[PDB]
Amino acid sequence: KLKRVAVAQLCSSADLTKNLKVVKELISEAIQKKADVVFLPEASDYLSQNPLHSRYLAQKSPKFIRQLQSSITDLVRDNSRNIDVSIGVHLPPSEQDLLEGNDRVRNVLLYIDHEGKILQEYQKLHLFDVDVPNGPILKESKSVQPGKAIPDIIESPLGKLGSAICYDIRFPEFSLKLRSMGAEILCFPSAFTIKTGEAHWELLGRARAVDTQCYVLMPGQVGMHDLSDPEWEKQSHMSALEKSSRRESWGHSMVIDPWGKIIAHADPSTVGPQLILADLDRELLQEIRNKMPLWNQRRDDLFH
Amino acid sequence: LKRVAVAQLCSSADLTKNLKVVKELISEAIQKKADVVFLPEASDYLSQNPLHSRYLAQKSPKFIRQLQSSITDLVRDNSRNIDVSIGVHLPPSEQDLLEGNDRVRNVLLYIDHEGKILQEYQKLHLFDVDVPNGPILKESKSVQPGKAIPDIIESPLGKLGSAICYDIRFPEFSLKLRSMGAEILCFPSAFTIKTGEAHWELLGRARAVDTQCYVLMPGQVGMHDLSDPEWEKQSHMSALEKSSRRESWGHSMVIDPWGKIIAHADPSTVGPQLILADLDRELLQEIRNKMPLWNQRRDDLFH
Ligand SMILES: C[As](C)(=O)[O-]
Ligand SMILES: C[As](C)(=O)[O-]
Ligand SMILES: C[As](C)(=O)[O-]
Ligand SMILES: C[As](C)(=O)[O-]
Repeated sequence: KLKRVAVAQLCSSADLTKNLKVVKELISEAIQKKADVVFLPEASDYLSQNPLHSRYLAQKSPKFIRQLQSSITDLVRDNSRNIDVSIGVHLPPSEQDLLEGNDRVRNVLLYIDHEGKILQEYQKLHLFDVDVPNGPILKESKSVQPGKAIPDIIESPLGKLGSAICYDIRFPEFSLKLRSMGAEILCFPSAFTIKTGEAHWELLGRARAVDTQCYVLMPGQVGMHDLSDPEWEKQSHMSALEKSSRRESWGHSMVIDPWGKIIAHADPSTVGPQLILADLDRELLQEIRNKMPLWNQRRDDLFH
Repeated sequence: LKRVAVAQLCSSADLTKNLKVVKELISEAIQKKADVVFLPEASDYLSQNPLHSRYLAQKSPKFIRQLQSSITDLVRDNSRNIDVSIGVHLPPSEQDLLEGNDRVRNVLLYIDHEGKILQEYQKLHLFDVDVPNGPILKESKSVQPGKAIPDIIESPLGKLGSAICYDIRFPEFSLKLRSMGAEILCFPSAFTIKTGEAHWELLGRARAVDTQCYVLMPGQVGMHDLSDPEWEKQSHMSALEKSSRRESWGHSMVIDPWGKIIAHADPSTVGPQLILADLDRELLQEIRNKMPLWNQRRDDLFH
């Protein structure tokens, strides 16, 4: 009656090859621990130094993904056991995007099944354009093009999955829509800031969980990112002065039940890659919804 | 800076005794130089059952009229203005009865320093819930749901959006109030212990962070005695059918637009208390400027 989920925490560099190794190891560990699906953070392929760097690295992501698809099938074959993978990546703009003068990268959550088949590419809807309190001005929209579609509910081994990315968590109407469409589980793969993480990360996960009566999965980037890329730095004629980076992610990856209880949480004693596991209870989810029938009580006559 | 008072109390079924407590809290709020005081849901009474509620609701109009007079009296005596936000009940109207709607109204009144009712908000989302490890409650057995989104009130503290208790759980409502211009939201409540321990703080902070508004949370607290000998005699009730015990969560608080609890009820004081907060419009504006959520919504897809 229980379904096992794995949630991964990691620290993306600008080196896709090294990031892939980490990703493959975590998927391998997830199959070992008999997780039905493994969830990895936003930007698990790479993080970049600036908007031009991002577009450069996005050109390498199709290869990363093809290699990942192969790694999944290899791992499924060798372990005699299925697993599905949800993972944040970037993708280059399409020909039509370019025709329309849009050369920004797509911030994409991939769902890949045990056969290495891509079932969904969810393009991030709400982009992180924020002045961080006691921190930098961040404008995701300079590097990333916003999505134009609400992601379909995924029939995963765990149950009905609603997909979202990072900043998406802050717009409750999105999570409300996902539940309305039939979601039982929401995910928010993220590269979340320290300053906003300390304040809101746990609050937002728990809020979305209780709002929607869904399990909430929170795969987060952690630690100080090594964004070094000597070959690109050479190509773009960058001075050592412009080379430096101190980008840092909140981590605190967790799983939350439909009542807002944290049932799994990352170990704070490491800033390296780690996996957390949780057993999801459909009976508990159904009980909670029965006892407090929020979706039978909404005022559609006034809102929406 | 503008000063708000948030009241925590414990309603009995005695409207006369409840009114005395309400008047004392409003008086105390004026002494402390609060410009508006916010009192919980059901500050006029709490009832044993649907039939008791209908009986007590008939007494509510007198309670409200006496409160209106009491507000102008306190303001005059103290030589200082205050506005009052307070949860009460109203009996069904003549038209309600003719239309077969014999249910009481759960209403949040906004009463200004002149004792004028500026708004009568009727609760939109009614508490029909099987409480985990608690009782099975069905508010809609005695209460009729509201028909309107309440207008933003230009209060002395700023733009106020109003809501009642369970309303807090439906984020679209708070989102709409912010879209209408809210700077401050209130959720006067009689909140259960089991859901309170779980969600009270979480939901308040969430709505504040969701909307970049100050959030005010006036709550009922402690064990209620809803005994009413006069009613119990009139309805010829046996002692075995009596349901006079209720418990409320309390933990009344004020929350800033960043989710920080800036005022909170003292857990050591039993019974009626008041918490004060100085609200900062510039902090609110700064938060909204730095994270421009309302310039970033996807109405093309969700609205
Ligand atoms: C990840 As692809 C290049 O098959 O859209
Ligand atoms: C917009 As990003 C997750 O590549 O910093
Ligand atoms: C239990 As009631 C309708 O007085 O809040
Ligand atoms: C049963 As009742 C809504 O009068 O507390």
